[PDB]
Amino acid sequence: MDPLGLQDFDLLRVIGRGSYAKVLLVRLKKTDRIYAMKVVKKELVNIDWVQTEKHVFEQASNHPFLVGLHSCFQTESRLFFVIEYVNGGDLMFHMQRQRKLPEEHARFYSAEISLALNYLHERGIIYRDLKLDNVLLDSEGHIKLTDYGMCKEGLRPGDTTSTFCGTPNYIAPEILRGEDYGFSVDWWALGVLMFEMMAGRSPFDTEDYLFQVILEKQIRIPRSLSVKAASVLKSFLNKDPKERLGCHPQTGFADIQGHPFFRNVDWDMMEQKQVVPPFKPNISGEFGLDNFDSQFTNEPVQLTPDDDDIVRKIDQSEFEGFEYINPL
Ligand SMILES: Nc1ncnc2c1ncn2[C@@H]1O[C@H](COP(=O)(O)OP(=O)(O)OP(=O)(O)O)[C@@H](O)[C@H]1O
Repeated sequence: MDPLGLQDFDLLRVIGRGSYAKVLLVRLKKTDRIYAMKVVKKELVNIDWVQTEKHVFEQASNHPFLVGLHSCFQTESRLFFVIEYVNGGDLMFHMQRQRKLPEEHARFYSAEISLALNYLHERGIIYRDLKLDNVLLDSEGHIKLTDYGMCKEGLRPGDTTSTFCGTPNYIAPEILRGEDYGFSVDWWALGVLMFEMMAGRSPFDTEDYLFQVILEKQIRIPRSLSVKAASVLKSFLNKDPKERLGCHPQTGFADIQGHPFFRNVDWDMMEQKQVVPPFKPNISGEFGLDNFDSQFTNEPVQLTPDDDDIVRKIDQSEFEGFEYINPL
């Protein structure tokens, strides 16, 4: 009946690695439930990467299309975030096989993404890293936004922020112009993503040049796309934030829903997960491990032994209060 620690988990598999986290599939023994667990060595964060992740995960959790936080704990060397295991692959891989999605399919995904982004936004958070490989699919085919490492988390009314970041292909013109910006940059990114889903290529097709393309060149809509598909791509991919779909100060989200491209969507049904996804993820392997790279799943299921020369220099006071258990 004590607060959670490593001791309470079976390590099942290594499933992922990013710049910060080693990501493992784990099982909470006493409940037999499985989770992903992000393992971040303290030597990486000895700054407030930590608080932002923790808050975003929290502010999220229990929303249908965002990866939620089960619990956080620490050891002497590491932080651990225990989170929902999402095992249906990701839009990236999915675009590779499909090459190009039907407009109906892209509508479904962009609806679920839109709901997720709006929800984030109404809690003062700019996602800032929407891209195909940050849209996971759960086992049933519903999306979940992942990777909150880029998020900004404290935007009150209009209020703005300033940091140049994001993934090159998805970076809004505001940011590229070095403007102050709000939520607008997420809707731009959704435009790029939707274009990718329906056209099967980036709308931008040297990183210095890419930024020149984004800023100064007209976007070519592929001729085979419906009028509604063209309209919505043109609206989200407006270079002017003020004029961009979803970006109007008070009715942003309302406009998105009211856009003809979306006329078929029952938003309340979508938000409740009562729309049947257009695609059912294949779940092969134990716990669907086959949807993860084998370079990860073939790793030994362990944490790398600590190194005292490093571990002794960690200021442990920096992580007081890290511990968390969700309140559901
Ligand atoms: N909730 C999850 N369920 C299943 N797999 C996940 C989950 N979160 C992350 N992964 C796997 O782990 C990989 C690395 O996670 P992520 O990209 O979030 O790492 P990070 O180090 O936190 O972020 P960054 O690399 O952006 O700094 C993901 O691409 C994904 O394959």
